[PDB]
Amino acid sequence: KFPRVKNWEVGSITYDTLSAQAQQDGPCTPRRCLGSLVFPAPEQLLSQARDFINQYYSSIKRSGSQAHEQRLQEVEAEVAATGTYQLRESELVFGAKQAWRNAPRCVGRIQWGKLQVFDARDCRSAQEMFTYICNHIKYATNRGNLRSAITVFPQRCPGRGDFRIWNSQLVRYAGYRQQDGSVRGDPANVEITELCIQHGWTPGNGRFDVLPLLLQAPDEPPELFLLPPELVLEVPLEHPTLEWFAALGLRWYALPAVSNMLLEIGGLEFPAAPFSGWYMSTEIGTRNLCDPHRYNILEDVAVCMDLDTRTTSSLWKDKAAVEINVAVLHSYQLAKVTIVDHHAATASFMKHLENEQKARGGCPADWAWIVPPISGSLTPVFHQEMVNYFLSPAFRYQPDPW
Amino acid sequence: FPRVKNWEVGSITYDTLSAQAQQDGPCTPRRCLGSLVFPRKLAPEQLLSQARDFINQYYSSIKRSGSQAHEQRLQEVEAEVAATGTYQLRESELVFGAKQAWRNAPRCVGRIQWGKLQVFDARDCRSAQEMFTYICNHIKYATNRGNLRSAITVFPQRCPGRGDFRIWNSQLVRYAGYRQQDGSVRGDPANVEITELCIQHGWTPGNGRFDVLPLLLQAPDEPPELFLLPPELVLEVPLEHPTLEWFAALGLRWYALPAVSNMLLEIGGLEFPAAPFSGWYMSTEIGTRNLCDPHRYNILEDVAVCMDLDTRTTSSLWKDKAAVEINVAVLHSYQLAKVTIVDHHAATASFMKHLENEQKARGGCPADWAWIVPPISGSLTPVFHQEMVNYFLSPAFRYQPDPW
Ligand code: HEM
Ligand code: HEM
Ligand SMILES: Cc1cc(N)nc(CCc2cc(F)cc(CC[C@@H]3C[C@H](F)CN3)c2)c1
Ligand SMILES: Cc1cc(N)nc(CCc2cc(F)cc(CC[C@@H]3C[C@H](F)CN3)c2)c1
Ligand SMILES: Cc1cc(N)nc(CCc2cc(F)cc(CC[C@@H]3C[C@H](F)CN3)c2)c1
Ligand SMILES: C[C@H](O)[C@H](O)[C@H]1CNc2nc(N)[nH]c(=O)c2N1
Ligand SMILES: [Cl-]
Ligand SMILES: [Cl-]
Ligand SMILES: [Cl-]
Ligand SMILES: [Gd]
Ligand SMILES: [Zn+2]
Ligand SMILES: [Zn+2]
Ligand SMILES: [Zn+2]
Repeated sequence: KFPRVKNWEVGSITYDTLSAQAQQDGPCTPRRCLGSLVFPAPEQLLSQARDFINQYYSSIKRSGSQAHEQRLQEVEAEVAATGTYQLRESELVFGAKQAWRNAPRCVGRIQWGKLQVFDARDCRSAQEMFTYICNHIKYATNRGNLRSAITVFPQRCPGRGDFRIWNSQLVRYAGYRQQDGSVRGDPANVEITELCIQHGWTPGNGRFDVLPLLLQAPDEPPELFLLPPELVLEVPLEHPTLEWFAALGLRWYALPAVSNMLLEIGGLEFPAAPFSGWYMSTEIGTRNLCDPHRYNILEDVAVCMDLDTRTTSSLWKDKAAVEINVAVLHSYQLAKVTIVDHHAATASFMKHLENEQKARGGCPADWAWIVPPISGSLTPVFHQEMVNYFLSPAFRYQPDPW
Repeated sequence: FPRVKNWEVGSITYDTLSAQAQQDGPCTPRRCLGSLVFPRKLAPEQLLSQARDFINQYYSSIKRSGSQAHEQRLQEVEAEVAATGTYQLRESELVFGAKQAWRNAPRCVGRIQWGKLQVFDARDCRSAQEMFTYICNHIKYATNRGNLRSAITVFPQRCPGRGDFRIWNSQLVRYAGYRQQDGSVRGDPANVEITELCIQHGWTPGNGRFDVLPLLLQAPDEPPELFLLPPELVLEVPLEHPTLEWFAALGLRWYALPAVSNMLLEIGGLEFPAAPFSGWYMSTEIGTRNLCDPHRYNILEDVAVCMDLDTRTTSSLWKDKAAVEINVAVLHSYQLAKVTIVDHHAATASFMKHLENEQKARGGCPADWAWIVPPISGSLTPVFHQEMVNYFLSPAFRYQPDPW
């Protein structure tokens, strides 16, 4: 009574036995599938803890031993005395890697074991927080040879407010409302841009203005910090055989670093745990630049390419989009900044799926997000059936602190 | 009532129709199985309950619920089943149920046309040679010398005891696939099995990679006999590219008429195991799926070689470039031959229009995001950023076991 899982390109079949351990409930019922939706005490804290502790001791091939019963005994003791408990550093590193490994919308998970974990649980203020973040950005960027990392700030605890990063990513471009009712810059960042303005930030008027950080220390208003310009590596976009493309003035940043997700580890919650990797070329080329509700350059490129934009049957959109993706890959390589194309990315995810079936008996995966947004069926994940479910440790969405 | 958002426009609706879904799918709160190709996995009291539901909405959709012939039609079905254990549909109900089953098909992107469907009633047929006639009429009326017209031919329903009408081919028009001396295929690998059956039931195999298969038609209880489609009834399109003159020399073609012939049509608790339907192609079905899938004709690297694309590295996006040109060639060829076809941008925008229509008429529309989104340029279409609810409504097309 585990689902059978077939790859239709190759004929392979597997059964997802891991989905039986799913430690939460999604939005789907037997009546109706909702897989496509973007947004799907002392005693329950104990069972999440116990399960996580059991997980940690399995991966160190020491389950059911002395140390295991001891650590299980310590935790309930501490939840009795304090209502919560503290992770050992090795548990935190393991918990943070498992969270990534468990993330169903991440096609990058072949890398989940190479994860640099920064322990900032001793963080005291918004100023210390900022220093940790610049240290993350510096390490992760590594002058173009990008490295995966995560910085863990102190956990939610009774008595104190949360540490929160208000920015959805550490590096984002401003989006300014215009006189045409429009947006100058990035329309997805209009709200945080208006929050930065009303917290003292003096805005620019360009299209690639890097936003300041809004950092919230517990029970403190958010404080504004400017990223030093030398810290944010950017890549100017040019096309290898379309020379007028460099005159569009387009840039993107090197480091994708998600900063508004909640990391959950054995019942403990970390509302601030930014993590960073490296880009897959379609996130920039296809989503960031071509989404109509983003930078929306697709017609401008196609017009410049002297394509026939009157009729859809000329496939001008598909043609413009492909060259924009080509320009992004060429540009990042010319600048020596790590980037993976959607063909290499999805081929390695398939290797991740086979590695995960042998170790855990399955792999949580959200097909609508794993398949790339152009050339879907040209990649090997298209023809692969996938099972989506929530394991813990996990990264979860959380409401905006404003 | 699930909230459903469109993330490119920001608009919000609620799907009230979903709650009126009955036959449960494969998902649970514990795990989503939306990506599976086969969800459902394949005392006449329950015939009456499906029959009365079907008659009720038949009478709702024409304002004539409460008083009138609506009362009287409910009694006739009652008596019909109490007498015979089954029942027969009025020709208007059969027409209505076929349009509903198309309208309810969650994977169909071309449902804006759901109201314009020619329904040939083939229920009074009792012969495989007769089936061949009906199929050949359908193909002629559907093809229409290239000006394609949606159509379905409804063969007799499954009756309790005694056999079943069935079409063994997956579609009415299929190319052969010939195994070799190394296990590779000449022609269409998707059809290596049914080609094997045609050979063992009589067919002399053919030349190469675009041989139209013979039909395999099964009258109830009798074995499937072969039938040979007359070549002038099978309109094909030789694929050329407008500016890549060598593309014609590749010798690729495709047929005009996509006609599915292995699905079961369910109306009012009745089942029609043979009910072949047809429409016209969306261009990516041919160029991207049939020609470019690795387990299909797999021509992608051949086209890239001739375009002198850097096949040494994936980062050149050579697969994306070749695929777009193959889709361009399909579109150009079909238009030159004046065979109805629709590109995936025109189709998905027609579907968004369908969704709004269906919002106002029924409070939503069942849609399968995985299949509605085209297989190239997905996020460039307006359906990509549209959240969608998948559920099962009746009437419906359903998968069924293969007759072997
Ligand atoms: C280093 C290479 C990485 C690559 C190539 C990568 C790629 C991606 C992509 C492409 C997506 C979805 C966006 C899309 O569909 O276009 C995604 C989602 C995600 N990734 Fe990865 N990622 C990487 C590193 C990481 C790391 C280091 C973590 C956590 C420690 C992580 C956690 C996540 C999460 C939680 C999501 C879902 C985000 C959401 O739902 O908003 N990823 N990743
Ligand atoms: C009129 C033009 C039509 C177009 C453009 C069209 C397009 C499509 C497409 C693109 C798919 C999914 C296959 C893919 O995306 O590669 C599909 C599936 C489907 N269509 Fe439509 N179709 C049309 C007519 C019809 C008609 C007339 C019927 C029935 C009366 C129908 C019933 C279905 C069904 C049942 C499926 C699901 C097939 C399956 O699950 O195997 N379609 N259609
Ligand atoms: C570490 C990392 C590396 C990488 N290379 N890529 C990513 C994913 C970035 C990404 C992609 C998306 F497609 C959408 C988002 C945010 C959308 C979600 C949806 C909810 F609204 C909250 N934020 C973020 C993360
Ligand atoms: C009338 C019509 C028009 C059109 N334009 N397109 C179609 C769909 C053709 C099609 C496309 C697919 F992508 C897959 C299938 C069959 C899939 C499942 C797998 C099972 F084996 C049985 N059917 C059929 C039908
Ligand atoms: C149906 C669907 C499928 C899919 N595969 N993908 C999407 C887009 C998901 C997405 C990606 C993003 F990158 C950003 C958003 C908007 C969410 C944030 C949260 C705040 F509200 C501001 N916008 C949504 C939608
Ligand atoms: C595994 C995956 O769900 C399956 O291959 C589906 C995905 N979406 C599809 N979409 C279309 N249009 N046609 C298909 O055959 C498929 N196959
Ligand atoms: Cl991004
Ligand atoms: Cl112009
Ligand atoms: Cl087909
Ligand atoms: Gd040039
Ligand atoms: Zn589901
Ligand atoms: Zn998008
Ligand atoms: Zn395919």
